[PDB]
Amino acid sequence: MVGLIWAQATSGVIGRGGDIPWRLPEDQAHFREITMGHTIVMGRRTWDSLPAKVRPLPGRRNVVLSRQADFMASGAEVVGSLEEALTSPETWVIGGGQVYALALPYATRCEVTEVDIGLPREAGDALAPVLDETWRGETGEWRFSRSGLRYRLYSYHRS
Ligand SMILES: NC(=O)C1=CN([C@@H]2O[C@H](COP(=O)(O)OP(=O)(O)OC[C@H]3O[C@@H](n4cnc5c(N)ncnc54)[C@H](OP(=O)(O)O)[C@@H]3O)[C@@H](O)[C@H]2O)C=CC1
Ligand SMILES: Nc1nc(=O)c2c([nH]1)NCC(CNc1ccc(C(=O)N[C@@H](CCC(=O)O)C(=O)O)cc1)=N2
Ligand SMILES: [Co+2]
Ligand SMILES: [Co+2]
Repeated sequence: MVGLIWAQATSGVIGRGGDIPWRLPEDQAHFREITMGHTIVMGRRTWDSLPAKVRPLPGRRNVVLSRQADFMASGAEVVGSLEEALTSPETWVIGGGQVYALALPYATRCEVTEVDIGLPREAGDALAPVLDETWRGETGEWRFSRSGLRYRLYSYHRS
């Protein structure tokens, strides 16, 4: 099982300036619940974006994809191809834009948080992958985050 998990603006933006232009504590808690105990696979830029406090993210096998053969990520495994990272029964791809796109053909689940923020797409933004016909979607209801933004969770799946 390979799943992707991400939060996006309605426009599809997931990242800007190497970070994320919002933070929803309820969404991060959901992220922790879904990924805890499992493999998480991330691009090197997303590793760099993790707060030092949660590098590596606890209770998870942290795997970092990089083309730098000697890149070191303390507490993580650094691999040079995505296939090396897919050995565990449940693997969660946690971004960013490049690695979501690379992982999508392997994926059967996407856990998507849509954030009700009006953020037009800009050059250099990281974007959510596009989910075609093969994906079946189940939406939840809109919720209010203590951060002030509304959000809702989509669970997409395919065989
Ligand atoms: N909203 C959300 O839910 C999330 C948002 N984000 C945001 O996304 C942005 C980062 O996404 P992005 O810029 O797309 O970068 P990624 O996080 O996708 O990492 C890109 C890097 O991964 C490595 N990589 C990519 N493809 C390959 C490959 N085929 N083989 C080997 N290594 C590879 C390279 O590392 P190297 O350069 O070391 O070779 C490349 O520079 C940040 O803004 C981050 O905050 C991230 C995760 C979730
Ligand atoms: N749905 C989703 N939202 C995100 O914000 C998100 C995502 N997916 N995938 C990757 C990603 C990259 N950034 C980050 C940043 C911080 C933490 C973090 O601190 N996580 C703690 C949260 C614990 C909690 O809040 O209860 C963890 O232990 O997972 C995780 C991912 N962020
Ligand atoms: Co689990
Ligand atoms: Co269903």
